[PDB]
Amino acid sequence: KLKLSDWFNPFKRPEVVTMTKWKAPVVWEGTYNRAVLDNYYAKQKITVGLTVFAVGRYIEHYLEEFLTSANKHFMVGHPVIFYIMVDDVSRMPLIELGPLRSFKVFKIKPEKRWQDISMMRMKTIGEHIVAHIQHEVDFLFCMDVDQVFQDKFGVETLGESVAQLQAWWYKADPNDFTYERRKESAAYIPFGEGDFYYAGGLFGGTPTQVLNITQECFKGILKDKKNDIEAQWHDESHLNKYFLLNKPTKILSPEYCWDYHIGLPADIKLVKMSWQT
Ligand SMILES: O=c1ccn([C@@H]2O[C@H](COP(=O)(O)OP(=O)(O)O)[C@@H](O)[C@H]2O)c(=O)[nH]1
Ligand SMILES: [Mn+2]
Repeated sequence: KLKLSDWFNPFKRPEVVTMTKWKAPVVWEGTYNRAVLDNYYAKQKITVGLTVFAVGRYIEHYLEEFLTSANKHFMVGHPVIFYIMVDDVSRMPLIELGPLRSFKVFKIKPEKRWQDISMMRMKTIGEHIVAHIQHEVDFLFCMDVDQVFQDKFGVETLGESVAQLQAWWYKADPNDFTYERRKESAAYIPFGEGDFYYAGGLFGGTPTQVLNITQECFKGILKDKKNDIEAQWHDESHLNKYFLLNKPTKILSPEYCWDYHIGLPADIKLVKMSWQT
């Protein structure tokens, strides 16, 4: 019967925002107790999934590095299933997996625009959640293939609904975020409102919750297609709309998804994942 204080120490990081008004922890390096959590979740025999898509040139450029790194840093000490959606299985890189890692590969149709490739994920993930994932995992993360694990990315990140603070905006003012601002779009957020700017290529929660994230995001993607319109940052735009209405029970610091082009500020203590360079 886990308490927040059993594992979370917000005062270890006083220079940053460690909790939200709706009372969700923003998880920053130095704030979490991975050993206590590891013991608690292992006792419950939890299983964590991870979807990743790679279509076209993204297979040779990104997938090996994503999977190789995931194997060594993702939920170590816990059964993890990699869900790999590719258009061409014959180019799939062949990697040795360590203990408590397994996977299964699916063939997908390769969408024509790369914008649709990225946006179809929302449909595809939800179909998989219904078909199998709901039966297989207790928690699930969905991620861009053009990222790499740099260090441990563990059970401290688990919750009902998990969002990623986007690296370029965590410090910024809500009136400056790159939200979709055209009212003609489903992703629309008015000025004056919004809590954080979240990342498109990293989110998670229970299968139940991720089905809701994806279903609502794609409903708004479909609706935008029917008004001759396309959100600024596509699926990330709809994800931000969605998280404004349905607040995430957990937010991850930019340490969990850093862009090195920004440099390295004093805030970013130990990078767990960054963008492939
Ligand atoms: O040709 C493509 C285009 C996109 N993607 C997938 O769609 C995601 C989102 O695209 P991208 O990373 O290019 O978004 P960006 O990070 O540039 O905003 C990628 O991470 C891939 O998983 C892909 O596999 N092949
Ligand atoms: Mn990406």
